[PDB]
Amino acid sequence: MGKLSEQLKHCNGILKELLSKKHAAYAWPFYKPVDASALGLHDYHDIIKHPMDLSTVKRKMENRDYRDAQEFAADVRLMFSNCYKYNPPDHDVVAMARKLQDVFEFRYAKMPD
Ligand SMILES: CNC(=O)c1cc(C(=O)N[C@H]2[C@@H]3COC[C@@H]32)cc2c1O[C@H](CF)[C@H]2c1ccccc1
Repeated sequence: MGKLSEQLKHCNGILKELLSKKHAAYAWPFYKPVDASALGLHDYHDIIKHPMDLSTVKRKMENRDYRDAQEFAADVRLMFSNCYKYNPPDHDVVAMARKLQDVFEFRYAKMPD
């Protein structure tokens, strides 16, 4: 029950919230890796070097891959950054990213010290 454990429990709580029915209307594009081929996005992997999605964050959390809150937050923000890099700012998925990042940032800010 040390500080790192406690901070990663807060991260795990946020992760569960981002995956919850409450946010499903705007979270769903981030549930699984972007299927570039299926979506016809044949330039996706040329523009996005480091893909990230919530299923990958969940696997890394379950595998105890994250050693601290900062490492977890870096993956969640990489996921949003990839969305803002690849997509025109007027696309629905960017509006959805902004809304889910608002949920993330406000709760991440309530990290226990
Ligand atoms: C992280 N997800 C994505 O970046 C993403 C990109 C595109 C896309 O087609 N992006 C291309 C825009 C126009 O050309 C470059 C960018 C489409 C969708 C995406 O997530 C959903 C699939 F999970 C799918 C979606 C469908 C309808 C509404 C919202 C989201």
